[PDB]
Order: sequence, then C-alpha cells, then structure tokens
Amino acid sequence: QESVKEFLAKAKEEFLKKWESPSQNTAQLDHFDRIKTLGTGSFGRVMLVKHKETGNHYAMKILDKQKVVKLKQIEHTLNEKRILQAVNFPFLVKLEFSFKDNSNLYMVMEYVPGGEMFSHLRRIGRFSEPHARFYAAQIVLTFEYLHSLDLIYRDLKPENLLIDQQGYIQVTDFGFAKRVKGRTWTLCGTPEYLAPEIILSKGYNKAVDWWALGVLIYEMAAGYPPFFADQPIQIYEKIVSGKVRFPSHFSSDLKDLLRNLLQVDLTKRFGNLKNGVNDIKNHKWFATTDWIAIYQRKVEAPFIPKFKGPGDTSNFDDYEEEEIRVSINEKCGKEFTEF
Ligand SMILES: O=C(NC[C@H]1O[C@H](CCO)CC[C@@H]1O)Nc1ccccc1
Repeated sequence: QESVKEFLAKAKEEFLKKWESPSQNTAQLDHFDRIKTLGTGSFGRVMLVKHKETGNHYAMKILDKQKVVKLKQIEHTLNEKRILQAVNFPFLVKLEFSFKDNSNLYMVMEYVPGGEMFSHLRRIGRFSEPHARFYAAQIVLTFEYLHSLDLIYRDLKPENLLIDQQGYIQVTDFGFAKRVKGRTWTLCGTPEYLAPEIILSKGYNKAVDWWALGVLIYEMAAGYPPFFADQPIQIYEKIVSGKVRFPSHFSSDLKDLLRNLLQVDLTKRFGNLKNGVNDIKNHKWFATTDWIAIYQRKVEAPFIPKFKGPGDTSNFDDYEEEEIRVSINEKCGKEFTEF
C-alpha cells in the first residue's frame, strides 16, 4: 500500500540526514551516579546510572578502548554508535548521549526495567503461540524498517530483546549491525542463531536476519533452539544439514512458516524472495495479527513484567562490581577519532 511505501521513504530520508552528520560528545562521566552492573562481556559492560541534575535513569554501555582494539572490534563499535544515533523506531532502544575519554567509549541509552526476554522465557518454560506471535510481529516490523535503510542487524537472540513497561520489545546491542549494499563477509553472531552461509564463509546478505527470526520463533514456542548441541562444531553440522524436528504441540501453520524461514538455500528463504517481507506478513500463521495496531502499540500485551519503578533492577542479575577507571593518559586516540 502507498501509505507503507511513503512511511518507509520518509524513514530513509530521516536516517540518511543523521547518518551523514553524526552527533558527538553530548555528555561526560561525572554528570552521572553509578548504581549497578547489569551485564558484562569481554570488552565492555552495561551499568544502571542516574543523571545527577535531572534524576533520570539510564543504561550506560562502557567499552574499554584498548580491549576493543585487541579483540578487533574497532569498526564494529564505530558502526554501533553511528547507526544508533541515526535510527528511530518504536521497538528499538533509544540512544540519548554518547561521549569518550582517555580510556573508554560511552553510549547512554534509555533504561528498560522489565529485563531480558531470555529470563522470562526460561522462567515460564515456553510461550504460547499467541504470545510468541506478538513478539515475532514486532521483530518482523523492525527488520522491515532496518532492511529498508540497508542495515543488517546480525545479533538476534532472546538476551538482546528487552521487555518494557507496556510489555512490548525494545531491541538492544547494535555491536554487529552494519550498513551493507550487497554482501558482507565477517564471521559474527551467536552459534545457535547463525545462518548456513555464515558458517560456510560465504558472502551473505539480509537473508541471515530472516533465518535468525526462524530460530527465535522456534525457541519462543518450544523453550529450546532447533539446532541445540554441546559444542559449536556440533551445532554447525546440524545447521548446515538444516534437519529440524518440530514438537507435536506446534500448529501446522507454525511448522509451515518455520520450514520457509529455516530454508538452507538463501535464494528460497522467506524474506528474501520477490515479495520480500510480505511473504511473511501474509502467511497463515500471522492471520490474526493487526500489523498497524502493533506498530501503534494499541494491542494489549500478553504479559507485563513485575517491577517497582524506573530504578528497579530486580529483573537483572548480579555481577561483581568493578571500578570505572580513566587513565591519566589518552589511549588509542587515532583509532576512535570519529566516535
Ligand atoms: O544493552 C544491554 N545489554 C547488551 C550487552 O551489553 C554488554 C556488552 C558489552 O560489550 C554486556 C552483555 C549485554 O548482553 N542492556 C540494556 C540496555 C538498555 C536498557 C537496559 C539494559
């Protein structure tokens, strides 16, 4: 419909203006009080902070420049910040400030107190098909938006989907997101969610996001992923065979959609045919979905997370609390000039 075409043309106009003139240096560390570590990895952390003058809460992602260089993530971290400051969509976490200092890179995002979908899925066991469908529709619309901007996301998994105060999704972690006209080649992502053409070291495209959507829908509805095994190399063998067994409680319509998303031949995979995303939106499994109502956030959610207020951390787990050091000397200044 022309209304969808004009929505996506305006979305691309607004993205390109910010993409071509990125914002820089819009706060500093001592404008915030540190509260709690919410997550930690090999080159960065995410901490709950409070802004000292306004009182507002944020999630502050802190990346150690020297560790980013050693793990060969320079280009990826520059991608992440330039994309996040240019996008705008209901189901994407919002970047409010960014800055850098002698030691670290900082991205300050809105705080989402409901926690990760991963926690709720493991607590409940599995989601009913209507519950899984509500979350899946939000991911279909978000990928339609990102792909129209020539962006590939490349890190879909339940840990990266936060649940907000209305029970809707906010997608976080753009560490592997990239603007790609054509193909790209980097090996990245989590093993259970990787498409076959990534495992086989091929030039790949946006079709890898539609494969990962098939993995996510299967995991939401079954409680475990389709290609499960104990070591990555065993997971990879199952993925390139693409032999998928479905639980008997799955509906016939769910099995049919998953066979077309978990298609090993990328030239036959739903999302990557002539009709694009509309082969997914018009599939029988989505026949009860009101796409406009989801976008407008007018549908009542299946589940509202339990929390006490905008500073509550009870839906995140506990980590050792480490210093945020800032060296007296500048580190890696050249490499991060554009940040
Ligand atoms: O963004 C969020 N988590 C993303 C990842 O960040 C770290 C990676 C450092 O390189 C550690 C692992 C974590 O899964 N949380 C987050 C974001 C916004 C609001 C509330 C929570």
